Amino acid sequence: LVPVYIYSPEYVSMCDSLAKIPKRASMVHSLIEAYALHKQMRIVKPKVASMEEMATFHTDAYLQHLQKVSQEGDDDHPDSIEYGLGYDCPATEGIFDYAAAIGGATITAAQCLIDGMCKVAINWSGGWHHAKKDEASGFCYLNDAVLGILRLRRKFERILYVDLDLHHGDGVEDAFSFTSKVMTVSLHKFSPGFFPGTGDVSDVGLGKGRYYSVNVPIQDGIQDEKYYQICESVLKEVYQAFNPKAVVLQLGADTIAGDPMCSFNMTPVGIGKCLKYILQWQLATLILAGGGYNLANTARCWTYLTGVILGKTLSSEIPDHEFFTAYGPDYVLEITPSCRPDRNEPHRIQQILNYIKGNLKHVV
Ligand SMILES: CN(C)c1ccc(C(=O)NCCCCCCC(=O)NO)cc1
Ligand SMILES: [K+]
Ligand SMILES: [K+]
Ligand SMILES: [Zn+2]
Repeated sequence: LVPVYIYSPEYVSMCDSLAKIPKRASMVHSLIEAYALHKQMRIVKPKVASMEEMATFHTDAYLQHLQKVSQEGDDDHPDSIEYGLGYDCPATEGIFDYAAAIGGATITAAQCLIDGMCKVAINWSGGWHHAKKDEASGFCYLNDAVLGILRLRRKFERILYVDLDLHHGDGVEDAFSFTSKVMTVSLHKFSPGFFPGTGDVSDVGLGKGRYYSVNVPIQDGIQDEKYYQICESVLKEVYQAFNPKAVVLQLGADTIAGDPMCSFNMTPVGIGKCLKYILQWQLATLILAGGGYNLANTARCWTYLTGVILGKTLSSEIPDHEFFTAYGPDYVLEITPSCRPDRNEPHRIQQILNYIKGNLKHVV
């Protein structure tokens, strides 16, 4: 029926106290609210994830250590480095409750999908795709995307994970790399020295999960038209070969022109065409956020995509609201691609697609 929107004022406040995206959650919700899109959705308060729900993926030793160091924010504990806590993922005070709130919000969205409350459920504070079962990684302490998929596996027999973040969704792919019940598809920048360094087209999963991982390595400067051509080509073949019953879609906005990552050169319109293509499958769909470090452009992107989900065309002027002064110098919703080259050679892209086409022939 109506798409579910995972939201509460306390959840956004909890998300807002995050070292890496300060006030991002407030800016996203407040722009969505300023366009009145929340009136067209079913607002659902997130439950926080129990220990047993987090342990569907993460080990008990990791969870208990995260819980301990989160007490005083002790970031000198001797075992922290063994769990990936330190540089990118400091053991700050309250980090465990913060991670459990976000994980629980993604689980809540998945539970809404199982219960038939909706066919699209949105958590614009989720998508933390780097965390492994026993190790934090790339600013991710818990892998809410994995937790969401595992919740959807209570009902759905084949789940398609699509990861459109700038970065390779290595934590999700690693979680499911030995199984054929969950297919992972990631489009991402892949370049020697670019985080996390995995996800070449030759990485196709392991064992019984061989060919149930799809990786599309892409180079700097890609724009909307070519990105959609790649994405539609891959998802068309994946949908035919895999026949998913549900979809989890990670829509990190660090691909968008103006992001400090300064890598891809996308606008939300291009990401929106990929989203529209997945939406016409009419499957249960769990929508997650991800990266995005130009805060106004990130709000622009996820608001526009919320309008796409609702089939609404939005006014170009950013409406008057709390963060209006952040949308300069132009104060419009549309984003202009930067003037810099697309480094993607058409023949390399086509060779990549041919490989994936061959890998997918093996798919059942
Ligand atoms: C301005 N400054 C001090 C830095 C800016 C960026 C990074 C970085 O990319 N580090 C590598 C870890 C990247 C994690 C990416 C998170 C993400 O968006 N995943 O999808 C480091 C320092
Ligand atoms: K990705
Ligand atoms: K897999
Ligand atoms: Zn990213």
